[PDB]
Amino acid sequence: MIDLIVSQGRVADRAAWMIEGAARTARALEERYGLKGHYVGEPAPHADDDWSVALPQARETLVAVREAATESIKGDNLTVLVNNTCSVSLATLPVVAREHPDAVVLYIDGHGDFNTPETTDTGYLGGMVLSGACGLWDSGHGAGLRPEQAVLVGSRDIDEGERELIRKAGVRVIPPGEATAQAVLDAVKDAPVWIHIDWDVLEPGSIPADYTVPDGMLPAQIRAVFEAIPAERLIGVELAELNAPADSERAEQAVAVILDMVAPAFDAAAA
Ligand SMILES: [Mn+2]
Ligand SMILES: [Mn+2]
Repeated sequence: MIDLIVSQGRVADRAAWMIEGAARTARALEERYGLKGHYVGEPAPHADDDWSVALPQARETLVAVREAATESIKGDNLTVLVNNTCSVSLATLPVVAREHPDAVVLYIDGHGDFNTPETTDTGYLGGMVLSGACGLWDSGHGAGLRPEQAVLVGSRDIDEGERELIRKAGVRVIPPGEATAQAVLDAVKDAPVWIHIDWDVLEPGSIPADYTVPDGMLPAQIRAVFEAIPAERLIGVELAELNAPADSERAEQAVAVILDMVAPAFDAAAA
């Protein structure tokens, strides 16, 4: 009852290993849950190109992800996308909002990803994902997601300009220290739920985390969200931006933490 879709095409990647990180994540879920992913797109080297150039490079991959996610959302399974970058979601979130206008999008991310072409400092498409899906600029892949239905979770240290775009559009923000399971549940109400996770929301690992207050979200906070969202209400889950090299020990240790965080939702969906 899980539909696993994996992006392997470049969508504006500026980091070197997020396509490999996607591949390693999908593999772990394949082995644990007895699935075989639908892989989409052809890998390409990362680059520091303007969104105006990277977005058209990505059209083929984005279109094929849209078709595969659309297929999945209209079915009866849990839709799980393992994405190299958040920018893949320029294709999926408009589908989510059209099939499920009442869906709340939990955009879990250390950043706001709410830049527009006029406000971006870096030109990075990954920083314009939620604003594009909400229609503040036109990505060429649709919009229709109400900002009132989007909730940023774990975001912090947002640029004052971008924080005002977020505020004016009506996107709620729940910082890591407020991001308990109940706070998230209270933001969702009865609605069906789409979960999008950029792993940079996570606190950089501390083994003795005992006496410091973390700035990012902890894995246990991610797991509690997945434990708290009722299975009948979960539309799907996007896992994005694991930057870890193929065959590396680090990728192996990374996907073990991911599988522990996602296990409550995926185990419920599997049976
Ligand atoms: Mn992101
Ligand atoms: Mn981020």
